[PDB]
Amino acid sequence: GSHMKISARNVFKGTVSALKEGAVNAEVDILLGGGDKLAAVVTLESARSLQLAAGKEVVAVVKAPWVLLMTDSSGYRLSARNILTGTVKTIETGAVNAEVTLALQGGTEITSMVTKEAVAELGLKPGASASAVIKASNVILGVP
Amino acid sequence: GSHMKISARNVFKGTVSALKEGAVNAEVDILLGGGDKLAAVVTLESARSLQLAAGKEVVAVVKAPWVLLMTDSSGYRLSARNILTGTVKTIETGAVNAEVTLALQGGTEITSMVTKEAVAELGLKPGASASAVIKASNVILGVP
Amino acid sequence: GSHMKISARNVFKGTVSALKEGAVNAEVDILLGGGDKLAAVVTLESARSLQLAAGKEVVAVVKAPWVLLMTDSSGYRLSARNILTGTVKTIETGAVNAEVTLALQGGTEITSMVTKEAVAELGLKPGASASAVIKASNVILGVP
Repeated sequence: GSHMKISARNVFKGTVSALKEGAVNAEVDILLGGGDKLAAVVTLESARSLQLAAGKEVVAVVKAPWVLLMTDSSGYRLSARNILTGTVKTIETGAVNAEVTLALQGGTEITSMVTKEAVAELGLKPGASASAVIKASNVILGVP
Repeated sequence: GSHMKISARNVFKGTVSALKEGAVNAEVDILLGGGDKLAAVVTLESARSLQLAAGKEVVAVVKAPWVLLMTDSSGYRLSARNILTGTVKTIETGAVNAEVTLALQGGTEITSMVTKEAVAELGLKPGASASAVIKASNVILGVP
Repeated sequence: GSHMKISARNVFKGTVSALKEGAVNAEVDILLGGGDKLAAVVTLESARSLQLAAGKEVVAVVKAPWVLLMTDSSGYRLSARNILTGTVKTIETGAVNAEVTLALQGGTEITSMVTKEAVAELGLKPGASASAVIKASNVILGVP
């Protein structure tokens, strides 16, 4: 009971910087510790029931397998709302998968589960630049 | 052809207890075998084309990597619609991942794929209480 | 910078064959190389900002863990928009997971990450027929 204990490798505390409610869903923009911004999309019902408002503290939860890693966009613009650039800090290889941890500017760490082939193909290595790509619809929000 | 054969570790048969259609999506509340309830969100087009209605039998499909495990909410309320409490029945550890199976009250079993670090950090062990957290948008529905 | 380098095992180039915008989201129908069709659902804001239009070239990105495999629908109709039938080309087993690659008619290959139990239960083997099941909401789009 000292914290929330959840399996997700990424659990970030932040404050809502903007709340944009439409008739079906609500986009919640969150300012995390390091200055990193993350967007989450939740249902209108959740935005009302969780009592979301700009300035309120929230937790954003993202499972590792939901994070994609990108090293070269090659000019492409993507539909996913969150493209967080950082540097590779840790890689731990498994049998077919691997866990990659990136440090974002400001210090936040984000962890992604990708195939060991992707680590190979992307040329990941401690210090290498990469972006974590996360759809806002794959971010779960929590409110104290 | 004796059943539906799909990779998902979780395939549950149930009856629709409530159908709530909006102009874009439809929330389908499903009563599963053990008395467990699961919510799914599908498009309006799917609710019309599948002929959904309260009282009709459906199958809900959830891939293992889409299920988060939580042991202590610490007072937090989450945006995900499904928080199913149960007890740990089986854990099988892999290289970087692990498969955890929970028994819910009533008997339904739910299987989650998490990192082996999460199993360690959460202190999971046969008999330990935990909740499976599943967004309703990550439940696929099937109709005979 | 010769291509987009992203971890996703499935990155397909295609042309938009239909764009259907509603007040919240937009369904984008994509004709891939082999003649295979894939549907993606993106936000209205993304459809406007990416300048989507029928006839324009796009890339569709799907992470391996987001693809389900099905061998026998047994008559069931599912809520997921993409059901792509193909033949198994490659399986590589890990510790608890496995990577399965299917060849679709026309030549496109799709890769799925499933549990090694699912490979066993489905009786997958090179040449076996199977369908990749992908929600349209789990397809990320990119535009040059």
